[PDB]
Amino acid sequence: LVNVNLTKEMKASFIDYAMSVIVARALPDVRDGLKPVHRRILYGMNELGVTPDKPHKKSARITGDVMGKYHPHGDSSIYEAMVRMAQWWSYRYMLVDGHGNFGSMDGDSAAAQRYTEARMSKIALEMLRDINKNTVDFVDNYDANEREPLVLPARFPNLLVNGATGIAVGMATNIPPHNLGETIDAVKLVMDNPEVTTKDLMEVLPGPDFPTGALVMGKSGIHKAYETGKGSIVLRSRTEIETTKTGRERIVVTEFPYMVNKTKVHEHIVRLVQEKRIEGITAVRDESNREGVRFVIEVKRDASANVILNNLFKMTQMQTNFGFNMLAIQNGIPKILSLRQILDAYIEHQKEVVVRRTRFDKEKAEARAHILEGLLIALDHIDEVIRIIRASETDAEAQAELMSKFKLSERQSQAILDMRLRRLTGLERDKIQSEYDDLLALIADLADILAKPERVSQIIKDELDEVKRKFSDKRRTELMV
Amino acid sequence: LTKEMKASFIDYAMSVIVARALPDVRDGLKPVHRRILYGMNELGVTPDKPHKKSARITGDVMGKYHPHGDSSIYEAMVRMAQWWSYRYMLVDGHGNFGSMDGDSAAAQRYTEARMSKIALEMLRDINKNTVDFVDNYDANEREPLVLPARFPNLLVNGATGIAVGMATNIPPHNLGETIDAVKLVMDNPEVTTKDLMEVLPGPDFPTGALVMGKSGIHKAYETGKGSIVLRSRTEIETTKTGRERIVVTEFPYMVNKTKVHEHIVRLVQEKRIEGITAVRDESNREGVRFVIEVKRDASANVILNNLFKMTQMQTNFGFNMLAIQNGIPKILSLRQILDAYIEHQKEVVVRRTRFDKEKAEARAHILEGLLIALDHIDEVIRIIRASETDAEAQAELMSKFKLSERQSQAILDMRLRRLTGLERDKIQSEYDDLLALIADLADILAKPERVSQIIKDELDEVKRKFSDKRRTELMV
Repeated sequence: LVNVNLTKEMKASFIDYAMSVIVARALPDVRDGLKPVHRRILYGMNELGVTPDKPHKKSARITGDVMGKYHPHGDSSIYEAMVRMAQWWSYRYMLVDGHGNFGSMDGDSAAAQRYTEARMSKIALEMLRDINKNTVDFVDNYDANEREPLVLPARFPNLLVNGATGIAVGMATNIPPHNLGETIDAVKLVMDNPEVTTKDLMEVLPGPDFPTGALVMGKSGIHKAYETGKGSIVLRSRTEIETTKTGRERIVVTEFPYMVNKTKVHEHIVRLVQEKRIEGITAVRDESNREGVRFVIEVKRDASANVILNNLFKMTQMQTNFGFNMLAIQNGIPKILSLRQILDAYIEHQKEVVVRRTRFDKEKAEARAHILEGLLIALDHIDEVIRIIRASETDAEAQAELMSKFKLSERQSQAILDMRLRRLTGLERDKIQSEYDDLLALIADLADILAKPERVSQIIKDELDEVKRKFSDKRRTELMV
Repeated sequence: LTKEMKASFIDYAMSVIVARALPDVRDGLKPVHRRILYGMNELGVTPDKPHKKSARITGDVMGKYHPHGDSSIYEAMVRMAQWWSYRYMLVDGHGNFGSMDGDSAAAQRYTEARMSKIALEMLRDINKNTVDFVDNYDANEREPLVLPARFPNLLVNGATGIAVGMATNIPPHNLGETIDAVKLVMDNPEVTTKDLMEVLPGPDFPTGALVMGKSGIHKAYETGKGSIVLRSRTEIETTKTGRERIVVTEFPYMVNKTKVHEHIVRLVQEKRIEGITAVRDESNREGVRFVIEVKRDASANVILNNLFKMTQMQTNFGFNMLAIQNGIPKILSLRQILDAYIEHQKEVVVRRTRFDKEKAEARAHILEGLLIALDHIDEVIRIIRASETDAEAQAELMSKFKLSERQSQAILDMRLRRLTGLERDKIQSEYDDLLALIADLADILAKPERVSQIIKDELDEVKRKFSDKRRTELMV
């Protein structure tokens, strides 16, 4: 069978086994927290240029395209994450704009692979634009040729606020979600104020949010989990007693906390009927739910319906003991972070992002500056260089005489030599001079941004406010003590 | 639990390593490339017909197996078209493939290829039950895990692995030198490493370099570990105005000219020797003309040693030289490649002999029935006239003479054209011919050296057909 005798290669293959199973499935990353397959989806959708501006497209074709541009990995988790980042209700924020059959929230994952027709959302335009941006190393695949980026850089801790699902690999962890607006607020307060305290930002930060809209009670678990990320908290559904025209009372729920089925709990209600461990209950009904979710339990008189609500949030699954585990990974090794340290690593990432983008733009401007330096030096002593080309013979003689007379490089001399008559009007000569000084002003501006670091902070805050303007984030949940 | 996690670790690590790391000792052929050649043989279309321009081949490949990308399968196609990287030859093709330049041929199906000349005799004897098979995951077609060989391509094309635990460098060699090594180990089970130095003067390249060391080569062929020098060719000639002109044709392996030239431009332009503005490195479609001209008041050899310190015109090329067989990796030396290929060809030839005995003795049993039929005929005819059923006729023939069911029914398969006497003598003649060939194969099976003689026969076949010299000029 095995007959493998060398324990050393067993240990080495076992370390690669463990770390590769880590790297494969979902991890608390530095910059996106995502699966690498998510990164694959995003980078393929970007570099194919499939915008939401353009119309919809059959997406299983795109799935096979990305699968063929990448490794021959299995289709299952691919199509799973394809659905998951198109599910509007599960992830708090919108990524993939599907068009087909999914199942709403009640245990029917419709998997119509033929009908896989979709687009994306407009938030990847805020997520990543690294076309020219020297940011991230690449790994090569098909006989080691074609790029794949290591990480997903951004200007945005959105995926902090999204939430994570990486549990069964080694030890368990997740990321519970918040909303974005007060996140922007507390972040900018740390930006302009690098020496703030936790609880004063808890004054800025409400509870961990949920897309359905949850009733939150208690803050001791909030105190523990904003610090150390461990503990379960209690969650209740928006549930009311309503009187009829007859005086009969009605238990009316609006939503539920996270990871709840209507139908499994409904079967559990029918159990509780036939289990004969709860009384009073008459009608278990649910209709018209697509204009708005409306599930109604209706109970006879002389029953103490609020005590029955107490019995619901004691024994039924309507009560939620929602636990946290945010056990981080920063450059491979597992860690654990406070809410400050997350944003700190975000800050220094934005530092490196804007610095490297500015240096790429710097080298753009420097190269074009050397171009226009050569142009203006050609404009200096024109007829002498006319005599030069009327005299000399070769590339070597021309470059030697131009370097002796004007101290320029070879490419500069040849770009001089590539000047035609139709770029010899004094109009375009002074337009060269004008755009030359424009780029000089841009170089000086970027050097001034290199002088002081806080301009980066200010521009980040500006475009955070732009995103919060285009993406107003009202609340949906409710916190109590 | 954790033992089952260790089992998953072991089995999945074996899956990844046997998938995309080093291939078997028995072939030296990675299973991607193995299935490329197997499906291209099972295209059936000869290289004589003009080689095709289609992704239909690779579509049947991906129907045979689902990878994590068929673009990687096309990368395997193209890397086996890299004659400048992997030696002679595995692709009869026409399309864009570039050179060792930094070339990106995005035209995937637009290239042409089909079977190659070495592949033809390289993968015969499929019709002789030589190699075992396994079923795919698709439960519809089969595939072989190993291949039959007509040379150890282990030595012909090297290895450039990846570090799943560690990568592996294996250098290429020469055709006829490998043939002479096979003949040497065949004639003597008592060879030495100096014998290997004789029949292999050194590993070679499709491009050429210089390997100055000797004991590194010695430790390479003995220990399996060591690094060598790969050096560019240097030619010092005289400019008409007095400049020590340097001509370069050879290079270290896996070294593009482009980025090396760019770093040479950088090293010039970092407050060093700047008067060498002479880099005439072009016209490389006839060969390699990598020519610089050293400036005046400067010797060429100092700049040569400085670019050797730049590790691109002289490079410490290491070797890991590992292998996979019997599910285990192995540190390599010779008499391992050698004896493995020998006993593999022994397996192939002897199993071919057994299959040919199967066909020959089946046909001999047929012609037994034929001649015993053609002995006495008309009495059989008249007793058939005393019957009305082929089952009755079969029982009649079993009463008449000793036959098989197949023999009886084949004797029933006789029209009136079968009723002559000259064809009796013809069947008897081929019957004695077939008995003589069966006795020949039995005597060959009672001969160990005859197998080696058949190996010599196929070696002389491919030696009359092809040979190659040491293009890689190596001084030590």
